[PDB]
Amino acid sequence: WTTIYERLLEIKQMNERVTKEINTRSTVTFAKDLDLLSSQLSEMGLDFVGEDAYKQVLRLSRRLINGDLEHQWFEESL
DNA sequence: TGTCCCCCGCGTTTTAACCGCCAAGGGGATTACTCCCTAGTCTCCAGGCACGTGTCAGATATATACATCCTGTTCTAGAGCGGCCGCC
Repeated sequence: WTTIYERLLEIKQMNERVTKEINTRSTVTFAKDLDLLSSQLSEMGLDFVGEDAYKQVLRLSRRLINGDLEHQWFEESL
């Protein structure tokens, strides 16, 4: 219990910076013109943009417990 | 018959094997829509098969000729023997 608590504290303490970095992810216009940005996780909805990272990773953990996340993709999302 | 070096029986310490357990994700297995070319004819015709035959390379023949193997004679190296020489 305390180990999972410390892991969630490590998630939440940097969450206010990670969410700000993701929400202000300035994509390169030249990479968008040439189709160079990574859209591997954006097709299945694994992107963290436009939402809080902690609630999204709680939902991701719930579905990974449910066994329909194809776990290595969840590793890539993390 | 010998021998010695190559393999076997066993002590010891690593070393990976098998079961215990967990997901994954290509991949075997199944079902269905569709589509080409293979089953089956019609006709024929040009390549394939039966027959006849001039022929051109293989075999028989034999003196000549290879061709290597077996054997006889000689060359040269090695061990044994005897004569000569120096020392006690």
